[PDB]
Amino acid sequence: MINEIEIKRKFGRTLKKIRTQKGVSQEELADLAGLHRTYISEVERGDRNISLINIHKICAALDIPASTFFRKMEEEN
Amino acid sequence: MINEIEIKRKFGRTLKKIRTQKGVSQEELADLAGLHRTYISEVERGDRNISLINIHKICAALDIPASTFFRKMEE
Repeated sequence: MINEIEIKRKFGRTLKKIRTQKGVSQEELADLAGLHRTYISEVERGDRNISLINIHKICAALDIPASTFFRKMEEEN
Repeated sequence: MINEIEIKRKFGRTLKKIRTQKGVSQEELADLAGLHRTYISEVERGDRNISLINIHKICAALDIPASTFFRKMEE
């Protein structure tokens, strides 16, 4: 059975980890991706229905391929 | 920075390619992923901005990791 909350929260945990590893603040990431900082923060908590376009804007801003983002998500405990 | 129409169209083309490679019709993918056929068709055409949840469902239905799906999309 699909757990929408866990899927979203796992995405957000992975974003926070990658962003923080890269030394980028939420505000910086928001600016680079053309998104609101409140929205970045919400995504990091799994509050948003993040979709393909914003996934790619965020990954582009962090200079990481989406495949690598999802591989890290998949490798999480 | 990304071009949004290109991303949506490239995802849709990649989905059609993987599904067809695996011998799965749009109707069967809808059945397996718990989505409507029309939605699958729209996604394949690049007319939707597919959600993380539905990416997950489609990839699971096709027995492909999302990372691998996106690696193919990135080719």
